[PDB]
Amino acid sequence: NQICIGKAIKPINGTVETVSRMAKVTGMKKVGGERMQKICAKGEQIHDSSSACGIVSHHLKQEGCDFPFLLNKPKFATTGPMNTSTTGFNFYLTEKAKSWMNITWRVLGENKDFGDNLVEKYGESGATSEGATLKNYYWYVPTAKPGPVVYEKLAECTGTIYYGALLSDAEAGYIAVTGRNVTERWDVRFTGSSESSISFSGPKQSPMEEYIIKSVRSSVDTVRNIIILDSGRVKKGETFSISLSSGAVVIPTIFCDGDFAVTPQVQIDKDCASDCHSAYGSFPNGSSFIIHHSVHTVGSCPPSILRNFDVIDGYEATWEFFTGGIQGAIDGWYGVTNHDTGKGTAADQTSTQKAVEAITNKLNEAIENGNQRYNQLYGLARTQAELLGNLGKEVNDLRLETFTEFIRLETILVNTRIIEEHQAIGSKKKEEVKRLLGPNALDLGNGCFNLTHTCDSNCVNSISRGTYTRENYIHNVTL
Amino acid sequence: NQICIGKAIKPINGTVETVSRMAKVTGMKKVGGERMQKICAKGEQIHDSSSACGIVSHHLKQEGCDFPFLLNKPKFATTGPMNTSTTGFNFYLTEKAKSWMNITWRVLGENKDFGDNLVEKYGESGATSEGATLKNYYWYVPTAKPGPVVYEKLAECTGTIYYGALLSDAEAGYIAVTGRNVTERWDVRFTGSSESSISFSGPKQSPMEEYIIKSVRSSVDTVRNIIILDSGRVKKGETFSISLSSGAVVIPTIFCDGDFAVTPQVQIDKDCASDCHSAYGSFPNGSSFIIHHSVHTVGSCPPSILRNFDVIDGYEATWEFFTGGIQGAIDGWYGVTNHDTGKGTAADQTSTQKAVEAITNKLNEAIENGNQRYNQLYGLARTQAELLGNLGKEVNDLRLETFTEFIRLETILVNTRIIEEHQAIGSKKKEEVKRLLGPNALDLGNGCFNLTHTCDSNCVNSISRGTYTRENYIHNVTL
Amino acid sequence: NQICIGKAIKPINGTVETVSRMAKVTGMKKVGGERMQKICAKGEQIHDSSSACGIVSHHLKQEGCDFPFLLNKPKFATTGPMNTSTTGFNFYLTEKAKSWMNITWRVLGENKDFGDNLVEKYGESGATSEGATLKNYYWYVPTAKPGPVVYEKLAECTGTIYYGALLSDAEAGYIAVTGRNVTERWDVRFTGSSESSISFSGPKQSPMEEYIIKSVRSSVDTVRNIIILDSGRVKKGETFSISLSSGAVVIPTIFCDGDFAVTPQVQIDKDCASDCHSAYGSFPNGSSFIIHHSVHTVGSCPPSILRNFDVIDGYEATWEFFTGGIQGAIDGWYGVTNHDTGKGTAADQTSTQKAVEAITNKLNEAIENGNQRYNQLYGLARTQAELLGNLGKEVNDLRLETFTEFIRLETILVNTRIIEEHQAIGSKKKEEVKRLLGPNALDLGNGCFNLTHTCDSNCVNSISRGTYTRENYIHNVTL
Ligand SMILES: *[C@@H]1O[C@H](CO)[C@@H](O[C@@H]2O[C@H](CO)[C@@H](O[C@@H]3O[C@H](CO[C@@H]4O[C@H](CO)[C@@H](O)[C@H](O[C@@H]5O[C@H](CO)[C@@H](O)[C@H](O)[C@@H]5O[C@@H]5O[C@H](CO)[C@@H](O)[C@H](O)[C@@H]5O)[C@@H]4O)[C@@H](O)[C@H](O)[C@@H]3O)[C@H](O)[C@H]2NC(C)=O)[C@H](O)[C@H]1NC(C)=O
Ligand SMILES: *[C@@H]1O[C@H](CO)[C@@H](O[C@@H]2O[C@H](CO)[C@@H](O[C@@H]3O[C@H](CO[C@@H]4O[C@H](CO)[C@@H](O)[C@H](O[C@@H]5O[C@H](CO)[C@@H](O)[C@H](O)[C@@H]5O[C@@H]5O[C@H](CO)[C@@H](O)[C@H](O)[C@@H]5O)[C@@H]4O)[C@@H](O)[C@H](O)[C@@H]3O)[C@H](O)[C@H]2NC(C)=O)[C@H](O)[C@H]1NC(C)=O
Ligand SMILES: *[C@@H]1O[C@H](CO)[C@@H](O[C@@H]2O[C@H](CO)[C@@H](O[C@@H]3O[C@H](CO[C@@H]4O[C@H](CO)[C@@H](O)[C@H](O[C@@H]5O[C@H](CO)[C@@H](O)[C@H](O)[C@@H]5O[C@@H]5O[C@H](CO)[C@@H](O)[C@H](O)[C@@H]5O)[C@@H]4O)[C@@H](O)[C@H](O)[C@@H]3O)[C@H](O)[C@H]2NC(C)=O)[C@H](O)[C@H]1NC(C)=O
Ligand SMILES: *[C@@H]1O[C@H](CO)[C@@H](O[C@@H]2O[C@H](CO)[C@@H](O)[C@H](O)[C@H]2NC(C)=O)[C@H](O)[C@H]1NC(C)=O
Ligand SMILES: *[C@@H]1O[C@H](CO)[C@@H](O[C@@H]2O[C@H](CO)[C@@H](O)[C@H](O)[C@H]2NC(C)=O)[C@H](O)[C@H]1NC(C)=O
Ligand SMILES: *[C@@H]1O[C@H](CO)[C@@H](O[C@@H]2O[C@H](CO)[C@@H](O)[C@H](O)[C@H]2NC(C)=O)[C@H](O)[C@H]1NC(C)=O
Ligand SMILES: *[C@@H]1O[C@H](CO)[C@@H](O)[C@H](O)[C@H]1NC(C)=O
Ligand SMILES: *[C@@H]1O[C@H](CO)[C@@H](O)[C@H](O)[C@H]1NC(C)=O
Ligand SMILES: *[C@@H]1O[C@H](CO)[C@@H](O)[C@H](O)[C@H]1NC(C)=O
Ligand SMILES: *[C@@H]1O[C@H](CO)[C@@H](O)[C@H](O)[C@H]1NC(C)=O
Ligand SMILES: *[C@@H]1O[C@H](CO)[C@@H](O)[C@H](O)[C@H]1NC(C)=O
Ligand SMILES: *[C@@H]1O[C@H](CO)[C@@H](O)[C@H](O)[C@H]1NC(C)=O
Ligand SMILES: *[C@@H]1O[C@H](CO)[C@@H](O)[C@H](O)[C@H]1NC(C)=O
Ligand SMILES: *[C@@H]1O[C@H](CO)[C@@H](O)[C@H](O)[C@H]1NC(C)=O
Ligand SMILES: *[C@@H]1O[C@H](CO)[C@@H](O)[C@H](O)[C@H]1NC(C)=O
Ligand SMILES: *[C@@H]1O[C@H](CO)[C@@H](O)[C@H](O)[C@H]1NC(C)=O
Ligand SMILES: *[C@@H]1O[C@H](CO)[C@@H](O)[C@H](O)[C@H]1NC(C)=O
Ligand SMILES: *[C@@H]1O[C@H](CO)[C@@H](O)[C@H](O)[C@H]1NC(C)=O
Repeated sequence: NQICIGKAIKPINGTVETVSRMAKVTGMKKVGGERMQKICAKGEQIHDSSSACGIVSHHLKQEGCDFPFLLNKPKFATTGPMNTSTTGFNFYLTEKAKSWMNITWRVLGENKDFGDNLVEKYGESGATSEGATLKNYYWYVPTAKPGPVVYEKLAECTGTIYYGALLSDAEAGYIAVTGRNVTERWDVRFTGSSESSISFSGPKQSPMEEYIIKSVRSSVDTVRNIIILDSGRVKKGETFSISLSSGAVVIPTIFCDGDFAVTPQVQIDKDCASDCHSAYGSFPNGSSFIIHHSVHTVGSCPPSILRNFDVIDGYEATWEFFTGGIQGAIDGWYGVTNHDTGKGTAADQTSTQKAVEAITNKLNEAIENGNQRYNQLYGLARTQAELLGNLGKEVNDLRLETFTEFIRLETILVNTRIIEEHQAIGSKKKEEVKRLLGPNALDLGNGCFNLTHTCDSNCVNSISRGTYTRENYIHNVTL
Repeated sequence: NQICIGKAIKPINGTVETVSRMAKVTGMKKVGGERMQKICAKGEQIHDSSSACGIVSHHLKQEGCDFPFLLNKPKFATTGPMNTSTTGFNFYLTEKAKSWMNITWRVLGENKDFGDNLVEKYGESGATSEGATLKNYYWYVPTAKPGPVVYEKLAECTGTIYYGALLSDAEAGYIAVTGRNVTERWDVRFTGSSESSISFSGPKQSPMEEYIIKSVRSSVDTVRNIIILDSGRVKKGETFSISLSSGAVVIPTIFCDGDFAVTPQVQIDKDCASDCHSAYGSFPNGSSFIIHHSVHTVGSCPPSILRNFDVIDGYEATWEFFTGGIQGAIDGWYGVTNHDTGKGTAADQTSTQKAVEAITNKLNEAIENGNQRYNQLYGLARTQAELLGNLGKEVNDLRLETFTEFIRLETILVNTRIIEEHQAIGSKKKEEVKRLLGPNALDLGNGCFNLTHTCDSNCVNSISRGTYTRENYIHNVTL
Repeated sequence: NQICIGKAIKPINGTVETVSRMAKVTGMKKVGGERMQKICAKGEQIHDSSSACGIVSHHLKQEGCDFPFLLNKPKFATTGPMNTSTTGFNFYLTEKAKSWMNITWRVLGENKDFGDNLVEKYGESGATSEGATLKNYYWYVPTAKPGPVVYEKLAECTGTIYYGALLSDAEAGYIAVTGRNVTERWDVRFTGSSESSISFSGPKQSPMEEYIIKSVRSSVDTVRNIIILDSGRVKKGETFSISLSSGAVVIPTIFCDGDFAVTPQVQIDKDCASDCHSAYGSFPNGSSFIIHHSVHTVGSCPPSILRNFDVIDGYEATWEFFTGGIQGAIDGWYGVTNHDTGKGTAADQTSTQKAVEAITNKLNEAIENGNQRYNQLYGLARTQAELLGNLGKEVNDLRLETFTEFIRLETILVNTRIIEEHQAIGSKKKEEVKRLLGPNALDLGNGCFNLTHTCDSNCVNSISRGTYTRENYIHNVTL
């Protein structure tokens, strides 16, 4: 009789978008992973000191508040608010100091110390009885006042340094310590990778009057000392300089850049593990992209996007009289039949696995291209702490918006390439049958052949393995 | 004889650009609307006070200059230049104050007042005889000088606040009012969503000497008072603070953000109406995009672009021996003929209307995509006043340049999709005829069939409605 | 017998990337030019004063250091480091001054002078014996001190102006010159296209103490004068103002913007010429794009990119029983044969030259589009000096990264268009032969015809120039 080849009919599932049209497919999936409803923290440590410490207390090494000086640092931390009192002095901070101290207290790297150099250069530090419980500071009080100097040093890592002043609100103490006159203004300047400065004057003058009013009082109500801070930045291989006068203060530590821990905001669950966490949940194992609105994460995580897209997973449906589909039931994507159901239908295997492999190859290439584009956009030598510190109070990142469009543009090309490859694979099989049958059989030109003799089920399945021969089927003639 | 189907030949009009080639089409149009030569302002109000007021006079509520305190505000306004004198004090402004006052005097929203809170907190305001014609200011003069304080308040909308000082150039008055010494420097600071400050000193010192020289004199030549201003920004839900000392001044009003009117620059015409206006003309009704170089407009207007593009409006011309065109005259885009003119040609209707609808569908989808991209680029909660205030003196916007390329990229995809859809529509009609005629008629494979018998005009037009039958045409045989 | 037409088989060279697939081609090239290992400077002048001058000495017109006051300026220059001493005063610079003097000393344009206006407005300049070897400065010392003034002037070009102070470290000299008190602070302000200021006080006070310590000493060890500088910017058509008090100093010259020379970093070679040079080498003649990481160059150079790409140069290979290739040896890209080698094969010429011209046309259009995009990105009225001055210490430019992706996107479209045009050219030739042979010869449908009679070598080459006739080949019949 006659034989035909083609695909197997399956119900339609969805539609995808290509360059020139919309296609109907029997299966599709997504590229991104979705957030969970909890945090999986099996085999981890959690640090919590929300009842005793504050943000400032950690920097100054108060008694019992020493997160940044530990050998092993947990990846989850929580502490009190920024306006929490201490047990030593009263303190005042500027806006930049607040912005950088929101981050610098929980870095996961190593910190550098240079107090001994100052001690050996200028002698012993000043002493007071109101700071018995604090350790990390250096007070410059020379014998001859004011005696300005300039201190220069070569840095070791990239990070931030805090500097400022420490003064009392009594006029007699101010005159005895500074050695200046009340009706004067004097500055402290920091020059590094950038430039910064701060100004001071007498107690009953500007701008010290505002500092006294805006300060945060301490637990002990008999403390008369206020310390005012500000920040500056350094670089690894260069030299930084500070101008010093009698009365200035500096914290002798460099907080090197790196990664910082996250603060949980949802319920914490044990007895389950993962490898990528955020402040609002975890993510599934082995993902290629993450649906997130920032770049702050702990663990090993892929890049981030703002929304999700669809990618083909099956094959296109092109059918409704032969049209290209086979009504039989077969365990494959391609088949050969002779208008018989149950025994007159057979399936091949090579085309199925080739079509399977094409998708994986194309998807891997697209993922690699996306990774390279991300690296170009953000740079090879990047640090999360610096990236989030530079943003400040802004919650919108333009680079994420720029990156999101690239994936949307790439998905269409991926779909088009996959479909064209499937068509190319399908085209070749039709040629291997025409040359195999010979030139004595006519072809309908629509994938269905029509043979000179009768072709039974064995005739059909012998073609599938390709061991077909013409010698034993010559008998009888029919059209 | 034989019959053929195809399109109708029409003269060529232009060319369009697709992904892979340039196409020749019989009709095209544009996406953007062009500016007019005048302003259509029928049924509108125009405000003009160019002969009496100035920009500063409006903020201080001078006698007869009260634009920002009206229930109904017109959409067109004009006033005098910025260096126009007043009838009260002498005044001095900084650069930021000038930049923001170029806009804040003509907002179309609501303004908030908080003078009563200050009055009930610190008592009555200071009094002088040189400001009898002004109302909108508060002067802080306590009994004990200087007496610094800090004032904190929770805001209601998002906007700008002006603050500064008011002093005389006589030494005795300065000492009597401020209560300080001449050889001193004192500051006023504003902290909100950002930070700002300003400094003052005695009359025969810096920087007051420059303030005296650079000031703008008043109409009355016996005024000895200069008021110096500066600006700051607030946010809706947060708290803002001001540092006050004896002698400072603040204008107790918040100018909320929103839209502001335009100043006509061309001839104004009545007796004609529109719904979108700019400073250089109006735009036609019902446009989808606007050819304009800014985002400042009044009314209901679509997004803006920097140049214009072309979009297909007819069908592609593919012809020069049959080639695919019909030389007859028909009232449609598709037809059937038998090499006869006048009576041997007929036209169908379904294909024409389907091809008509495809263009509308594709164009609507493209427009929606463009709107979504614009919203992503600029943000959902946006205000024109803030957007133009942040730019400053720059006249080039990069976001418009980024947005312009997106439309150019989208137009090519639109054209490609439309052409492919037209080809898909055309392909199906050829199949419905082969199955209708039957298997006893050969096909030339180029859209022309060739029938076994003679096929007259009734034979031709019966096919058009699809009521063709084979029983009554069997007689005679010819090839 | 039978005849066939097609291409000529050549070995495969490489692969290129298109919209929907990867193609195999017999030839390809690149779009960008690569750097050399030296500098070609035949017929050029080189300036070198690394042994006597410094950067600061050039601005002040020291004896023998006068680069910015020459009629003809060489395109290569080199001088000493920034901290080189002079023979006059001691000097101090800020960060912005350093950043701008890294560039302004080697501009190739014209500079403007306005000293005579100052002389005629305020009289003769101050005189000192420590600056006998310097000429380019103006010192304001009026008879009555301090006597502040404001100086306003309309500019001529766009550029930078340096201003500041000149003072001694002795208390008596300070009091005698300035006419102020030691416990005071006074400022100098510059308002133009932007705003800037600087502050000064007494010798044993802040911030003069830091200035004295950080200064650079002069060759003569008996000089007691320090000059402190800062910078400001102007615009062509506007007015700029300066606040002056007794003791200020200004350099009366405007350094107009333009191009500046390069400093060689590699070996310099004569006896060879080019037309585009950089600091690390030269580039080949007649290039369309340059592989560079900046926009600083001298000569006539095209735009710059960060990496290189591939562009097709031959024709696609589509073959492995005829498949479309001819095994004969021909001097062309297309040919006709009759399964005979040596004398039964001929080549045409028109198709070859048409295919050659298509590539040139498409490439030229792409290059023009790229040029227009570059002009849109950077602006029509641009200056290298201003562009690099605004960047500062940053070594990464985002606009180059944005521009690099455009070329990568354009190359794919170029390849697709070229391939489609080649297919369109190839398709038409097959039609001109079917109509020429007539309707009495069958066609195999794969580019090979099959004729009713025998067709020899003269028969083959008769088709080549198209003068074939059917009358003399009618004899005999065969299939
Ligand atoms: C010290 O530094 C810390 C680190 O920077 C500071 O932490 C930030 O604090 C902010 C104040 O609380 C906080 O902002 C909040 O964010 C919350 C986010 O949770 C929401 O959950 C919703 C579902 O329940 C989401 O719908 C919502 O938005 C979505 O986010 C998706 C990503 O998961 C997007 O794909 C979606 O499009 C969707 O919309 C986005 O919203 C973003 C804003 O959240 C927006 O930027 C983006 O463009 C999309 O439009 C969101 O996920 C909100 O519920 C709160 O209302 C509030 O906005 C920051 O997130 C904190 N930063 C980080 C990195 O977590 C800390 O404040 C600082 N300390 C001090 C004292 O300043
Ligand atoms: C208070 O705030 C106000 C609001 O910001 C300030 O108003 C601005 O004042 C500026 C100074 O006058 C003014 O700049 C002028 O703009 C005019 C524009 O008119 C021109 O008309 C020509 C035809 O006759 C056009 O060819 C020309 O440019 C075109 O614009 C098309 C859009 O319509 C573009 O599609 C074209 O490409 C073309 O070229 C553009 O030109 C733009 C500059 O105009 C350029 O930015 C863009 O990239 C294209 O290259 C233009 O339309 C000019 O004639 C004047 O020469 C001058 O440039 C601003 O437009 C005002 N702002 C607004 C929003 O109108 C006000 O100054 C301020 N007060 C104070 C004291 O500062
Ligand atoms: C006054 O102004 C001057 C002008 O701005 C200042 O000159 C700058 O001085 C810098 C300090 O020396 C200098 O930075 C150096 O650049 C060198 C570049 O030479 C390298 O050669 C290598 C081959 O041997 C390349 O591999 C290397 O990088 C490549 O560059 C290619 C372009 O040729 C790119 O296509 C490649 O991708 C590749 O990688 C790039 O590197 C770039 C950094 O160089 C990077 O920005 C880019 O994104 C790519 O990643 C490079 O070509 C280095 O060897 C040195 O290590 C150092 O980085 C600047 O180049 C100078 N500026 C100019 C315009 O030349 C001068 O400092 C200033 N005076 C003062 C006192 O400040
Ligand atoms: C997701 O990946 C994590 C990898 O950290 C898996 O956690 C490990 O699972 C293996 C397999 O049982 C255990 O031997 C390890 O002890 C686990 N790690 C830890 C730290 O306990 C986790 O099982 C994976 N989850 C899923 C669903 O596959
Ligand atoms: C453009 O649209 C405006 C919409 O404001 C039209 O103005 C209105 O036109 C209708 C129809 O005559 C009138 O009844 C209204 O009174 C008009 N509005 C006002 C405020 O007077 C305008 O006619 C339209 N123009 C064109 C050419 O269509
Ligand atoms: C590259 O172009 C330069 C153009 O400046 C060529 O230099 C000129 O070459 C011509 C031809 O011999 C000479 O007559 C000129 O005198 C050269 N210019 C100078 C300034 O000497 C150079 O020869 C070209 N190089 C190549 C390899 O083509
Ligand atoms: C194909 O074969 C079937 C049965 O053998 C026959 O009915 C049909 O006419 C054949 N078709 C052609 C085109 O020969
Ligand atoms: C498509 O397949 C998925 C996977 O099984 C299934 O969840 C979904 O319901 C299917 N779509 C439809 C419309 O049935
Ligand atoms: C400290 O800050 C928290 C943050 O909301 C606030 O509730 C609390 O009132 C503040 N403490 C004081 C003393 O103002
Ligand atoms: C303070 O001023 C007085 C008088 O002006 C002066 O005698 C004294 O030396 C000054 N003190 C300092 C530390 O400068
Ligand atoms: C088509 O019909 C016409 C007239 O009936 C005839 O001249 C021509 O040869 C026919 N073509 C074919 C291919 O049969
Ligand atoms: C194309 O059609 C428009 C609309 O009628 C017409 O204005 C234009 O002249 C036409 N183009 C040509 C080349 O005739
Ligand atoms: C005020 O500004 C205008 C703007 O051009 C100017 O013409 C006028 O001279 C200025 N008035 C004074 C007094 O300078
Ligand atoms: C001004 O200075 C003098 C002397 O230095 C002092 O007696 C007087 O109290 C000062 N006045 C004020 C308001 O500080
Ligand atoms: C083509 O011609 C050759 C020789 O003339 C012959 O062997 C072959 O069968 C012909 N092919 C067809 C389809 O007629
Ligand atoms: C491709 O052609 C170029 C030009 O001659 C040659 O240098 C290169 O080796 C060729 N490629 C291969 C793989 O032979
Ligand atoms: C001047 O700068 C160079 C730059 O490296 C440095 O080597 C030299 O030591 C500096 N001179 C002085 C006196 O510091
Ligand atoms: C400096 O101060 C003294 C006392 O305060 C005063 O007598 C003298 O006039 C002042 N000198 C100047 C130049 O202001």
